[PDB]
Amino acid sequence: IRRPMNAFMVWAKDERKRLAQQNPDLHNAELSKMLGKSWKALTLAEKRPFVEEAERLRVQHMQDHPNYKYRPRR
DNA sequence: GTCTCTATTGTCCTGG
DNA sequence: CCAGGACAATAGAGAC
Repeated sequence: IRRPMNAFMVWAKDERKRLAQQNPDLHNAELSKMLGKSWKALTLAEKRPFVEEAERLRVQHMQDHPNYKYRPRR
């Protein structure tokens, strides 16, 4: 079972694809640095619809898998 | 040609 | 309790 996407991941999910099109040149690491930078520049109001999407997902996740404990490793 | 790393934020879990 | 990890998506770039 894979963890549900947080706000960033949801926004990033598309934006990276976006950034990769406008910049096929740039490596992915760099894409990650840029997404990071412009997330922080995104206002909370701006981020809202994404938080809201990340929640629909978290809820939906809850339905699909009731017995899910997040289990990391070491 | 086939693995591993990369770098980000947010959210959860777990060793002192 | 709390500071430091895990792992969510992602696909091309280096290593061998």
